[PDB]
Amino acid sequence: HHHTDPMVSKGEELFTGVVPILVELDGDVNGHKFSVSGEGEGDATYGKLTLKFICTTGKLPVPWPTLVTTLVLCFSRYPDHMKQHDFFKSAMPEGYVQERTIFFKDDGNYKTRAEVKFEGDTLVNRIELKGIDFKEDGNILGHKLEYNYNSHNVYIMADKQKNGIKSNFKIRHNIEDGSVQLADHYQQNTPIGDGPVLLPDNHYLSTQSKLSKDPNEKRDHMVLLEFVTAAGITLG
Repeated sequence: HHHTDPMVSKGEELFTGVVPILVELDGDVNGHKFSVSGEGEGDATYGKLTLKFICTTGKLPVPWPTLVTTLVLCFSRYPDHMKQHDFFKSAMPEGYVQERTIFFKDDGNYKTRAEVKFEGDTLVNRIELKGIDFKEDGNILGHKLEYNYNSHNVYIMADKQKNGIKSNFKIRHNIEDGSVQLADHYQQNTPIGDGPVLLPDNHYLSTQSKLSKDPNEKRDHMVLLEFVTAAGITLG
């Protein structure tokens, strides 16, 4: 809405109210090719995303929880006193590229590249995923992960040379036997457009995700409720 900085006002304008989301992923893990399509809606005022994903090629060859971070940080709630640090909305509507390498400890790695931008009124996240060096009997290709997701906090830093941001963080996936599978994430984001963006001071995003199933859905799928809030810079 009403912010003294017109660059902040421009990005906030695009995310006031509920915004529809489309997610489209094409993936290849150890030569198992698959596609995922997701639909839902984001409400940046509360940091809230509701999405349902479907594997459109049949059975997903990897566990759904390993794709949560890959399958839209512009819907994060930034407190008023931090809105000058919201890179993700400032890059819109032209969008940004989000690249990751995700290393699964003692297993394979995912490399992802995504473009996040508006098509009309719809926020689209278009992802390519390549996964290599997985063990056919490991926790990933073996489907030994529980269907759930732990809350965590992630630190965001500016990358002033790329006019973007970078982040590195660990996700712990629960294994069915009570142990944990570590997923080390390395992330960078860069704007698609040439115009100015907001480069943030160091801060973190607090994330909580709930995974569920649609009782009427026969296709392989995941229902996701995610909350993401920015924090780590104090008001006064």
